[PDB]
Amino acid sequence: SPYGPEARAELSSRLTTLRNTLAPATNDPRYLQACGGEKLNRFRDIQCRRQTAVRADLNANYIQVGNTRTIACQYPLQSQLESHFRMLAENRTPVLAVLASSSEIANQRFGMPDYFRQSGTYGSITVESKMTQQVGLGDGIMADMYTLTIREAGQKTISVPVVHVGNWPDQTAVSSEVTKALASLVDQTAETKRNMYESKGSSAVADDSKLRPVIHCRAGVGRTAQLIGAMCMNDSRNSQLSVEDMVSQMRVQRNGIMVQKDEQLDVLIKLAEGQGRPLLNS
Ligand SMILES: O=Cc1cccc([C@@H]2CC(=O)CS2(=O)=O)c1
Repeated sequence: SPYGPEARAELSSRLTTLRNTLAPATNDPRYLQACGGEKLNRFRDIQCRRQTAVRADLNANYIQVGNTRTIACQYPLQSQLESHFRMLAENRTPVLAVLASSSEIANQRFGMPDYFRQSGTYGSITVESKMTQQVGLGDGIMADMYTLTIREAGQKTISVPVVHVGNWPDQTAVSSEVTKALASLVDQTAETKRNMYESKGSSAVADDSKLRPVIHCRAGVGRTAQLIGAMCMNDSRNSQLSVEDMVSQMRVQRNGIMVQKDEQLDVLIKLAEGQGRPLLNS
């Protein structure tokens, strides 16, 4: 079976070698380095590929899996919020998908600022948050939606749709069914926003650094990677892109932890199987 235990063990073997090889060394030229004493990486060993980095002071990466273009990042640190909002505005972000739980955000020990559910001022940027609809995704998993209106004197005002899944626990995989529902919601949300820009003649539509969905959880490697893999499978341009390719690309473009847990890989495998998509490269 191309999805049996032998295939899965070979997949794991290739991916584990890759993870181990991509582990960050001290002052690794492959990874973005903190430029002074301000902390860059939320987690010391979850680093940001330098060549695909979005901003010099964020742990955030441009990701292209097959043809699917996204930004994956860590939950921004308090000191990073103004730069994070500039990244969101500059990218004309068509959807921000936050997969960190409400309980994580509320726990002040974790230093996860509540930046999208409340209005705020961050240096010269002001942000207005408004709640919109709520969508059940299956298995009691809920998506709460918001818009963030990002204002700054002398910048164009940009509003960003947010899909917050507030009850996807750390270090778990929601089911393949929930994942597919979530991927559809995120893609549909992005498409509606992109369409609006297109309807106004917007130039962002010609630029590939822009109009990227931005996805983060806590570290931006587990729940984030599971969603991005699912989104890549929802994109018809990615026929024959293997699970091996998809995971390897996320790893070389962000870090070797992408798809952190076996159960998160298993959801990708199950989604691939449902499509007749290969696990391994021949
Ligand atoms: O040390 C790495 C680390 C620390 C806290 C959380 C995680 C998460 C694993 C997940 O399932 C989603 S995540 O936030 O990338 C990874």
